[PDB]
Amino acid sequence: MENFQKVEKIGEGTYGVVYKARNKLTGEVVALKKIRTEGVPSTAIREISLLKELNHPNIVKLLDVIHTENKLYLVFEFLHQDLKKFMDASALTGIPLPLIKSYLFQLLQGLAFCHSHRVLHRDLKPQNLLINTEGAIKLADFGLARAFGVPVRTYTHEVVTLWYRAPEILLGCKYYSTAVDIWSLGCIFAEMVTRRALFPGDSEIDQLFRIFRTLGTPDEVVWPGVTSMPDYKPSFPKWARQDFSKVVPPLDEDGRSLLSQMLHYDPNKRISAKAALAHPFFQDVTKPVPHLRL
Ligand SMILES: C=CCNc1nc(N)c(C(=O)c2cccc([N+](=O)[O-])c2)s1
Repeated sequence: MENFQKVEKIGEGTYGVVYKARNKLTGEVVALKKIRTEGVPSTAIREISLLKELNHPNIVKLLDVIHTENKLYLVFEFLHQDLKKFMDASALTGIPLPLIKSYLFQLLQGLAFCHSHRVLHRDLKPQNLLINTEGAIKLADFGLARAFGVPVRTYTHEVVTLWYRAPEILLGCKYYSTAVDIWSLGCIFAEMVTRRALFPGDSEIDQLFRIFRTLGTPDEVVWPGVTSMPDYKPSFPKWARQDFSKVVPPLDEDGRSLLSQMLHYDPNKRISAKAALAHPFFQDVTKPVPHLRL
């Protein structure tokens, strides 16, 4: 490219292909994301550009928004490995508890920061949580969903993971809140602990029913207004809530209580990132260094 040198394709992102690139004039290595047509919405460019101002140790920095030759690219700081790969790599022994606790703590800090700045992510998943050799973890892509109009599927004819989608989204609610990110993070927390996805749905209804079979089919008592959600159906099977100690064994009671507050059905009852940072679970949090194979 005119201003970069491709090092390799890193993967397929929500909004387009992502490459590990080298800046032609600086020599710096970055994550270059090509945004997948109409004419590159102007509202999106202005809105995304505002995100360049976000700076926090737990948020992947957006270095630039490049609009040239009528194509759009997002330039991000390049991190060492993603949480999906790290979890896969730690499958045999599992991620040590102190490291799980540290990552969760840092992710909540990133969420608290973004949410305090009126920015939501809406699509948190292991793939956009990036780690480095020093023990930090950062969230990438905050604010892109609101700015863009997340297409049903990628122009790559691939597949979109639904595993971390909040129930209000699955029920067709078109108004998002900070709670959708707490739900996703809760799902990720459970996955780090058990070494298996909490709700690995293969479709939206399967995703929804997997949640119902574990936490119980929601009703007006635990979630006022649920029966009026866009895609709610009175014909949904009525599953009883499962013993929560069966959900994420063998995590201790502080971890289980915090997780239960991150997974409340009613977005309004779901714990905020700020309040979660004060939960007793983090009383002994530290910052361990991960064993990363690059
Ligand atoms: C995976 C480690 C390489 N270093 C990276 N560094 C960054 N900043 C990456 C990303 O922001 C990212 C986020 C979601 C999906 C993909 N993606 O390529 O599909 C890439 S990836």
